Amino acid sequence: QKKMKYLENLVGKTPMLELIFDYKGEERRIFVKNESYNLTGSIKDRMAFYTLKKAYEKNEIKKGAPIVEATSGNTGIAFSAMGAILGHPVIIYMPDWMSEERKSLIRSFGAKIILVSRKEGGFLGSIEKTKEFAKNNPDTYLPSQFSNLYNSEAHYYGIGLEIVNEMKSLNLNIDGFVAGVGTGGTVMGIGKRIKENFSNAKICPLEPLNSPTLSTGYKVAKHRIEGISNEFIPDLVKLDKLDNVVSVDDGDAIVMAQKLAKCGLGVGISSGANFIGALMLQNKLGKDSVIVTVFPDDNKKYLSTDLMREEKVKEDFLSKDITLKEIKNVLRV
Amino acid sequence: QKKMKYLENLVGKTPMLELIFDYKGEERRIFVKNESYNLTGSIKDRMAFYTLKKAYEKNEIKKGAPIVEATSGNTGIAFSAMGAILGHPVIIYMPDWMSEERKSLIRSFGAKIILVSRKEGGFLGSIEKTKEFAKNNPDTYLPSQFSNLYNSEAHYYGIGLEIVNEMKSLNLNIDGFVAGVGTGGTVMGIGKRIKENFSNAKICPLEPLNSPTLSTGYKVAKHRIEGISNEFIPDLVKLDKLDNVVSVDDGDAIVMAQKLAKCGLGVGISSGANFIGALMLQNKLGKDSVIVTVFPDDNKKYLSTDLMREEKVKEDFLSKDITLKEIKNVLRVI
Ligand SMILES: C=C(/N=C/c1c(COP(=O)(O)O)cnc(C)c1O)C(=O)O
Ligand SMILES: C=C(/N=C/c1c(COP(=O)(O)O)cnc(C)c1O)C(=O)O
Repeated sequence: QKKMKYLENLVGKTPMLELIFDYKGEERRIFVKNESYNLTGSIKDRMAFYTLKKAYEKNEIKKGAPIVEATSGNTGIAFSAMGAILGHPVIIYMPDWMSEERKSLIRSFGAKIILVSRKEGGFLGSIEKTKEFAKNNPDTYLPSQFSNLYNSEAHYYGIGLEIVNEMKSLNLNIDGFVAGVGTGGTVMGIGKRIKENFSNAKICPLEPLNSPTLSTGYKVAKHRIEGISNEFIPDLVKLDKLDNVVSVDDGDAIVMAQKLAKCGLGVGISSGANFIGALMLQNKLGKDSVIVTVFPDDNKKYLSTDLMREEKVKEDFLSKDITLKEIKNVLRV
Repeated sequence: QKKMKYLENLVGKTPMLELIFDYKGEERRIFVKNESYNLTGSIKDRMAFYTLKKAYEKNEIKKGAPIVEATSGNTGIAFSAMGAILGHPVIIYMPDWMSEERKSLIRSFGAKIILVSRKEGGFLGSIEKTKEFAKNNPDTYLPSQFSNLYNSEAHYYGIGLEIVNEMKSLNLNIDGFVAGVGTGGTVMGIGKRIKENFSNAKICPLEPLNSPTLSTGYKVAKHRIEGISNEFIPDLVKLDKLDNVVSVDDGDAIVMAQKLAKCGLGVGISSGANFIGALMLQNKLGKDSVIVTVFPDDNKKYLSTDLMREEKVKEDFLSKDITLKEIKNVLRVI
């Protein structure tokens, strides 16, 4: 309680960057939150902390109860660290094709990690195994990130608020916001906050072009944008209450992430995707529209992946016409 | 200059943690700066930013000039990122037995990474190659971290000042400070700041027991505490102006780092070493003495190392009598 007050100093309050770049070849800018500046290096720390703090406040978790979750990586890492801080055993189910770094990290935080193959049902299968564990261990706390409102609320109260306060400090109206969807907590929570302040802002969820599950409603394929598009549309995301889906090719996302690293911003693959997405929305709203996005994590968990290999440029990539020019401002509140 | 003012928001202002633990039935606490909360994830971001900012101010670097450095990893990473932001090519020479993650990261930031074997002279060899590059290429900027006062100054003006302000806000006098030595910038700079505010504080440099270069003045051996004890005593560190050397076994450092990760603090190997060193100093000064240290980076670059394997506990390890109890406070002045 008092504890929860000081433990919040481990999450959030991250830099907002103004990134200037040339696009075929007009001067453009985009605003981005750098979420590596967090306990375990991702935006998910804000959500795990908020989720457990509220669960404590509402008596939904007992002391020493296991926390059990299914993850693409970061949320598992986040609950493993914060659970260990708060004295909980943590058990994480994760698909076996997520980066090796994610598995090692979860184990380093003292959690039990159970990998789940395509054969055992992947993401939906991971989720079912968490529920089977809860049935067989009735003290279990299930954060239920793919459906729990605490997830979107974390970002309404945390990062979304920082974003509205920071843009207001620059006397800029927010015209749009883009984020890749895994659970949708990011887009929904930030979206809610932004729209209460700017009722015409466009809030766009993002998907891989290779696995366009949101825009089609059903299509699922392999893609390399780790963390988003986890083989189903999560209950938390409400596509009818968001603006149009933005779709980015996973190679375009990679190239963009590589370029961001060569201007000093070592980001994960979904950060590259978000950057491209923000540009796509800016292209629709006007070259000077004020678009915000987020960089969910750094590049450290992606050294084993195609982020570190040469990616073939295709004719429809936006990245090929982008030259990053400068970090034009950094705010930290 | 206006640029340097806003770019500083990418470094520093990191959490100070109060960590409570049991050591032989006594309740102990130790204060630690969590330096993962930085541009590239390490304390070295503060130093690279400071070094280049001052170099710019004093006209010691030209626009587009190459920044060339020899590193155990983090400082190379830090200069690579900050150099890229400021429009500089970066060239890094690094021994080939540093973690693979370090090499990939430096490249990811667009720097040229040249690896240097034990046969080619290791760290001193890496340093010589930076100087040969500068002699061949006359507008080369050499941050020269093993000897440049800007390095210790970074920490005098940055992290050392945060530490003094934070401990003063808790009404606590600082009795000691411990940090592993690579360049010595951390210990010298923080030490200077702490001693100006607490003239009786002990400032102790730390080394690996397995490669006790500081306390012997000569011995060099293989050890796994990446980032410290880089095969020589750096000119920057002044052992005669510091308090006694603290030596930690690299297995003991590993176990301590593993334990920290199991209480939610995913830290590098030198962070484990520093925690043990703080305890050793506390043991000498008094169970209640106020000891401060730093955790230079997270565990992400160490997934390929013994940090992720089972370490054999030896009888002389301090880690084996430590039980972490809780994160008792976190301060953050942003
Ligand atoms: C679903 C998860 N992650 C989402 C994620 C996302 C998508 O954010 P939301 O899950 O809040 O939609 C974007 N980028 C990265 C690196 C991510 O790790 C998870 O870690 O379980
Ligand atoms: C010599 C360097 N590293 C220092 C370092 C140190 C030693 O810090 P000082 O250089 O300030 O002594 C401790 N821990 C870690 C993880 C480090 O990377 C360098 O990164 O090149």
